Amino acid sequence: PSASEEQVAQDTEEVFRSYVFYRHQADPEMVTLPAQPSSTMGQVGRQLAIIGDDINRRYDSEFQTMLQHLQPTAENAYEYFTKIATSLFESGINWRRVVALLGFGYRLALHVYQHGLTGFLGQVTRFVVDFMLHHCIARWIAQRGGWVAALNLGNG
Repeated sequence: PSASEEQVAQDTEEVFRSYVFYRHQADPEMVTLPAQPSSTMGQVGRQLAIIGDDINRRYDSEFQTMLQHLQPTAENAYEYFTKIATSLFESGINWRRVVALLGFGYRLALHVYQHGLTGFLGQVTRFVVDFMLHHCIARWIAQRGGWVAALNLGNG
């Protein structure tokens, strides 16, 4: 329902913040220990970092190259995020692309901090939370069992 969709969207901050910490293992805001690491959503983000490292290296390389060609700053990051994220889902939603979105967010926050020296992980967290809510992705996850479904995506 609308409620379960909203619930997934409310859980995304914790998932993404855990995902980033485990994916990152120089950018200090990614080294900060995650809040509530052993919470269910913390564990979801941990698992998404594993499966992304296993199966999403092609997307990772793509986003690294895109951001090298772009050279986003805090001032234009939102415009690039929106167009790239939107294009990622134009042919539909699947778990591969949900993981890819998180990875794009990680790379965007990393690039912006490393070049402009202003914190940006919190801003990208909001970009990702809002994007999933506004582009039927939280709804799609809710229809498949909520974020806990990401504890059983296929990694061993």
